[PDB]
Amino acid sequence: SHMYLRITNIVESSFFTKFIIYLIVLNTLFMAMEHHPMTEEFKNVLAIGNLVFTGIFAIEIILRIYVHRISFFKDPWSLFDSLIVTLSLVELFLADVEGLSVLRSFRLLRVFRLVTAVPQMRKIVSALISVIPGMLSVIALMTLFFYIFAIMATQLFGERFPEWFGTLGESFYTLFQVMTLESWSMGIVRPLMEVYPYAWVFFIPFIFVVTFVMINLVVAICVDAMAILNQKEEQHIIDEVQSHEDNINNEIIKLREEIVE
Amino acid sequence: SHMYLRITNIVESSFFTKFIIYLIVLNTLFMAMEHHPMTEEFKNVLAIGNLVFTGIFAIEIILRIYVHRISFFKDPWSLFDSLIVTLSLVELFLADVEGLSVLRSFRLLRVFRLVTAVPQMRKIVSALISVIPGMLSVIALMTLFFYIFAIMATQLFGERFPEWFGTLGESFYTLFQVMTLESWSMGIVRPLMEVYPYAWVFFIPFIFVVTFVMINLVVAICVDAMAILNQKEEQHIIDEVQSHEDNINNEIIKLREEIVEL
Repeated sequence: SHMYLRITNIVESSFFTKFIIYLIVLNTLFMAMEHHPMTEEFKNVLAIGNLVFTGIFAIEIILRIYVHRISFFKDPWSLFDSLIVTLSLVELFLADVEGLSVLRSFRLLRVFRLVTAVPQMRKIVSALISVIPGMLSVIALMTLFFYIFAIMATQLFGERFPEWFGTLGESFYTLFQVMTLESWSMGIVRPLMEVYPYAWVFFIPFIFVVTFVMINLVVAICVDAMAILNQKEEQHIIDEVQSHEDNINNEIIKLREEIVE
Repeated sequence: SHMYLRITNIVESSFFTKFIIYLIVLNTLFMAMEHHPMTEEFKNVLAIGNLVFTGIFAIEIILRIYVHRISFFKDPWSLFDSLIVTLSLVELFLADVEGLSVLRSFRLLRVFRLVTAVPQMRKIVSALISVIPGMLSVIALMTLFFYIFAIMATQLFGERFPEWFGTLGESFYTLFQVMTLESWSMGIVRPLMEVYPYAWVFFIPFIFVVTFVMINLVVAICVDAMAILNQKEEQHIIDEVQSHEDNINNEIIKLREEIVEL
């Protein structure tokens, strides 16, 4: 009845969203302080207060899901929000067994709401993400190069040196260490060159290849930031050229009308 | 009368600005040539010299302020200079006590005038800082990312390892170490993989977040420079269009005068 109208104008009110933003900031400030060597009982009270906070989010998403049943599951930010609140609810009733603390690892996810609640942050995050579909090709190529050099390295240097290059699921990790140019000389290559004295032939071309890709992956973004200004400049030129086209045509019509007399 | 006139002559004189410049240079050299332990008495001599220098700037900060009354406080540079000289004279009153090592720092803070006094350096620094308004939103987003990952990182790795991640006031520092790529493998992550086997999942996407935003920040500055150059290139072409019209509209008027003959 009129209660539906009350929902319809208080749910979509600005004050409600503002109060939820203040409450999320208070959640993060409350959960913020925890020095680990503590041994004090308010830790338990922390979990107590955590319970209270969780309930509020639950009612909020119910009071968000009642308005839209169809349109709510487009606009994919609210889907991500519902997934976070859902996993926070799922941790609440069920504890872990032993040594499988994954469940507890879900209840730290609730920090990320600070991205998906403030609207200005959502706008600037969309403005950041808006470049990557015109850049996905180079990412696929660099992943392909990691796969190729990983399968070469894990069978060249695999009898000896088992912890770095032994399997494949850690040879990816060692090649990602060598990509960012951290300790590839005093900690990776020069101990290999005491056993396999031609190892540099594998790692010195690699430092070339990926780093070429990296600077090209910068320059593409620079081009994508300099397509817009050139289009606006083209439009500002076209406007004045059209105005000069508009200027002479009236006196062309004057030359037309000064024929009959 | 004569007095205010001659003060106005000496203040805006080009010799006096250069005199202040060479004074700050010589004070900076006089504090610069301190080889530290000295094994001698002459440090007292040096302290005597410091007294002299303070008094000179004291006279200078009286002298300017005799001229203007409102034209100074609508200038952030002379505010900054007056603040620095005031803090040094506050140190001149009180004592550098050994139980409180704060007050040496205000004495050392005198060096930053060597930027603000040279007008060319003021011009170049003001040319630098003209970019960062309008670049502030990305910096606010980066601060938000640090706060999120620090909260998320304290309560996972903080149970053991109490000196890299023991509280927020050092976990922030360790995440700033992992940001600028220095020793994140052989000093941070790989001695965490002896205990927690799945630690890489927290630190490898972090490198994919912050680094991305960083180069995006660089691209912002590049955009800005080209924009100013385009504000030249868009103008001049349009000006030639004006020179394209003013001739032809002359002879168009020639069609307006022949009709009386027709």
